[PDB]
Amino acid sequence: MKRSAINDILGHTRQFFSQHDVHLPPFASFSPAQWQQLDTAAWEEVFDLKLGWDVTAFGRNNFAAHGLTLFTLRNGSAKGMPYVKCYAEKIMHVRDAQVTPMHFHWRKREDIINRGGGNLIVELWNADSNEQTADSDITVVIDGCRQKHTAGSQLRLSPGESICLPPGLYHSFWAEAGFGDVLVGEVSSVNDDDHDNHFLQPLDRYNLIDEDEPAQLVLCNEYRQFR
Amino acid sequence: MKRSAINDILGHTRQFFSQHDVHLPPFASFSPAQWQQLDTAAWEEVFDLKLGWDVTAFGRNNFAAHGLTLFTLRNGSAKGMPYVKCYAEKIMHVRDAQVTPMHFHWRKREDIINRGGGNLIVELWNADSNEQTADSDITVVIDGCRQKHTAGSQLRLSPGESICLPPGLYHSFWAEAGFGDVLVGEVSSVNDDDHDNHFLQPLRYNLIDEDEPAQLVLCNEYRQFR
Ligand SMILES: OC[C@H]1O[C@](O)(CO)[C@@H](O)[C@@H]1O
Ligand SMILES: OC[C@H]1O[C@](O)(CO)[C@@H](O)[C@@H]1O
Ligand SMILES: [Mn+2]
Ligand SMILES: [Mn+2]
Repeated sequence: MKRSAINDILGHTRQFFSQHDVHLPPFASFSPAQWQQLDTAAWEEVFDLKLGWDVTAFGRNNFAAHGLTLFTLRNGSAKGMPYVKCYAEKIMHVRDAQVTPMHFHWRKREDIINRGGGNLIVELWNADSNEQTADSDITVVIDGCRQKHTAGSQLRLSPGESICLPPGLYHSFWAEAGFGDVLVGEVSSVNDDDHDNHFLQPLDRYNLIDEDEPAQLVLCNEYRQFR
Repeated sequence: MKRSAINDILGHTRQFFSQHDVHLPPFASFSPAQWQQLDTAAWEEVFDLKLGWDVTAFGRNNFAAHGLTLFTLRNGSAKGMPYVKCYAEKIMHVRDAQVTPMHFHWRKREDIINRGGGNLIVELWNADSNEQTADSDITVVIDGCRQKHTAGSQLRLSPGESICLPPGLYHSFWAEAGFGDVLVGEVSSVNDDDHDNHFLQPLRYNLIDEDEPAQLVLCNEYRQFR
């Protein structure tokens, strides 16, 4: 991905968030220059837990088809130390027909929430012992309602609705094509994108960046030179 | 507390949520009749974990001065079983200058989030050995920024901002007078209002006068529906 495309994607996403009356903490708008002037001792949690912006094309080269834009609002340490918080929250922008590829988490339990806009389609499979998709029925809770469904069921979450995905449950999601971008909330146990994502297909969760123009914002995986 | 006032409060809060592009799950709008027709086996989690509406005057007689309106969206079991989820989420309506009294939690750690509207003022004190307010400095993290402040500090959360409150940290909050109602988010570890709230001034309870039919069911009155 080009830095220019990342600037453009983030600019559009901030607008989409504003459109839905979503408000972000001040650090969401810090320029790289502003990050450079911070007291690094006070901001360790941001750097350590990778709070902030995340843009990915999932190791492929068509963001519009396979991609996700996220902001990590809060989090705890993967092991529990030194940040004891057991919970994390993200706010995300899923563009019309944009797909997050099939994956499960080893540890993280997450509630994926349609906070507004279009319709979020979520496809679910149990994992078998080979870590492939199994043919067994899935059992999930959608807003406190427990239900069983066929392997590979595609479930529609309308605005307001949420599904709890336990660890080991394979999920893929997209904004239903033509029904508009979706504002997705995720409230979960601690998030660890370095180690806690198992994609059905082998793929890189972060992208390398073609620095073709100056960065307007800093991504959550690139703080290292600001700490 | 009159059901008519509860009906009204909830009606206004639903509009406020809607004006802030907040969308609630289907069960947020179930009438008592609809609750009566649910498959009780499929909905146990709602009942057991007290998901849904909560309206409180904190056992006092002036909702406008001391009160809160909440909707518990998700939760887990106080003791980790049988609902293993470690996290909870509420969305709340804090009316202009309406106060939530000083309290701490034994167990719950919570991020209090200004999701929109006016400004939220949060007052903070460490709890003493005797569960009184201590004079020690407080150490808090506001959106990943760690800072130390004096006992009893009043901190302003503008829309977008959030503060993490560890267990045992006394807190009280209100919408800054004149800046308007605040939409408050709460993302936390498991919520248990039955056992996990210690108010500085102990709470003393209201019952509901059913002067009109209830439009909605509160999270503390599921008893009849399971
Ligand atoms: O790529 C894995 C990504 O998918 C999510 O779990 C959403 O299901 C994100 O929180 C995570 O960063
Ligand atoms: O009743 C005590 C109330 O105070 C809060 O913790 C807000 O800080 C609510 O989550 C809880 O219901
Ligand atoms: Mn996931
Ligand atoms: Mn509290």
